[PDB]
Amino acid sequence: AMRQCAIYGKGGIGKSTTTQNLVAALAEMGKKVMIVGCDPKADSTRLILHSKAQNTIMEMAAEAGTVEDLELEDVLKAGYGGVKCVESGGPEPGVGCAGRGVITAINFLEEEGAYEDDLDFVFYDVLGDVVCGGFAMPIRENKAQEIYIVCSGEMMAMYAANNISKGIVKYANSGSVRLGGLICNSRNTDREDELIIALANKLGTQMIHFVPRDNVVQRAEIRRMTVIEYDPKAKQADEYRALARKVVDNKLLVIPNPITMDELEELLMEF
Amino acid sequence: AMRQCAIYGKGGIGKSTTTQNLVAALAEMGKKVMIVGCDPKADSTRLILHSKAQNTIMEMAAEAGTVEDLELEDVLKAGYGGVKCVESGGPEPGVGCAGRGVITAINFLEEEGAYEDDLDFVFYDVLGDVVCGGFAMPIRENKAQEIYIVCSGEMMAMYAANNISKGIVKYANSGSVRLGGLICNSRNTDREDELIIALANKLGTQMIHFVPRDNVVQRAEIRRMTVIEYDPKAKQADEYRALARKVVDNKLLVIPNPITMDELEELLMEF
Ligand SMILES: Nc1ncnc2c1ncn2[C@@H]1O[C@H](COP(=O)(O)OP(=O)(O)O)[C@@H](O)[C@H]1O
Ligand SMILES: Nc1ncnc2c1ncn2[C@@H]1O[C@H](COP(=O)(O)OP(=O)(O)O)[C@@H](O)[C@H]1O
Ligand SMILES: [Mg+2]
Ligand SMILES: [Mg+2]
Repeated sequence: AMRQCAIYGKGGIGKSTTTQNLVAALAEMGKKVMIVGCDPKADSTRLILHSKAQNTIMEMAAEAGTVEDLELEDVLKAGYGGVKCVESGGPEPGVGCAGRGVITAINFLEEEGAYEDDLDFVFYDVLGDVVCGGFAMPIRENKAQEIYIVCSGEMMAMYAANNISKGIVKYANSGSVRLGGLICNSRNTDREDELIIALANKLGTQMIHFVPRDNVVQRAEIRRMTVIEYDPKAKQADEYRALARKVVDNKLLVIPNPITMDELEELLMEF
Repeated sequence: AMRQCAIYGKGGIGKSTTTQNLVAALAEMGKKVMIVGCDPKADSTRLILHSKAQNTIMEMAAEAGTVEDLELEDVLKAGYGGVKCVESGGPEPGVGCAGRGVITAINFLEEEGAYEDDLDFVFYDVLGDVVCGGFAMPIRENKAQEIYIVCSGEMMAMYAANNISKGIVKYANSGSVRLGGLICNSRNTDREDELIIALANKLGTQMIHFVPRDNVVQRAEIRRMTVIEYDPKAKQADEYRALARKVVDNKLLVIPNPITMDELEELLMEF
């Protein structure tokens, strides 16, 4: 068995920082994990690899001729805790569908046998400002079984969570893609945890963890590390360990019930 | 003559608040303006119309049969200062290209003669987290002659500015789409103005205005108004008037010079 999780959310909300720190905590626990970057920014694996970023499947396929000239062992790279890392890439801005590289990457990984029985988790880090093209592919094509949405008390972040939830509903008749929870990545506003708990309740899910805003994140990332590796004693390291434990133990996976714009505004009004 | 401007930027950065307040200041000055919403959130005209949002061209076309059954005078709605407003709409999440409604809307407006000689400005409010499909159409198809990018000291906002700039470069051999400037929408961090001035200089443009963070914006928008209408005496109203004056007077329109990720990180490091 292997659990396939996808982290969605609006741009800049904290998907890649949260995913890489969660995954480092899983590896610290002894789990075997692969991260698949599905955001054109292509920096979803840099903190595991200690790297600038990672060269993408689209880039490597072009340098090699075709994607068939690539071998899995030349594309997947291991970093902290043995976590295996790959980046999809995407076309340059203004040409082609920004999500086209996700389709190529996921099909390549499936065909080349990357989903070996010994992996415990796969995490996809997916752009969520639009739910279409290759960014909808993990949902449409049944790859992202458990979706976790990173969000905050920001209206745009909550709207994005509702939009992703609508995409999950639209494919509910095929496959098994479900909403696993919301992750609140704090803006250091109070009642913010209560706000995201309320939103999760209205959608029919739960807020799995509240991640505090902590400057140790920046100090770690300047050095191309997760907090888990940079300062294993940090309070924020323990926050990521708690998030990872709760993902492991989570049993609530639902077809969410998206809300109206009036419900979303009323939530912000109240809190 | 009529100037065609497009406001791009990452989600939640302030495009719609900045555009509607800028446009209200233009109308207060006596200009005739149309706003074309090109973001699926479809709330780009609500502060001019005093409305919840606006029903979209895609929605109205479906209720009416075809887009040809729609008349311009039934779709365009006037609000504060006579500003004319239209929303593109888009398909539901998980179906079709999130930008498909922009193509339908802009072609409809062109064919129906919405670009009447007496308009002074058209502003497109465009999602900028991906530059593809209908969101690239204003650049690819020469509709958005002057692009202004709303951004902030946030790394993701600056990355989005660089991505949009790359899209402008890619179509530089056809049409006349150019970068007009950056608009800094403050996160209330200091040296932030100097940071965005530096980024503009590296791209070859200018930072046209620094918009402060001011709670009067929220108090206005709770009442579905621009600050210009809600409190014409407010300091923030004068900030939007200054931005509008500088857009009117702006003569610098360039093919930008996108920067590397190393240059972008060095900028953040320094400031
Ligand atoms: N809990 C946190 N505390 C402090 N900084 C954070 C936190 N989460 C994210 N950040 C910072 O926010 C910025 C954006 O996060 P990132 O994970 O890259 O967003 P995304 O992948 O959603 O675009 C990064 O500079 C990151 O270091
Ligand atoms: N200068 C500002 N001061 C205070 N709040 C602002 C300012 N600019 C934007 N906001 C708030 O930020 C939120 C997002 O702005 P919006 O224009 O809707 O973003 P976008 O259209 O880019 O998604 C809105 O609640 C808006 O009221
Ligand atoms: Mg990311
Ligand atoms: Mg908007």
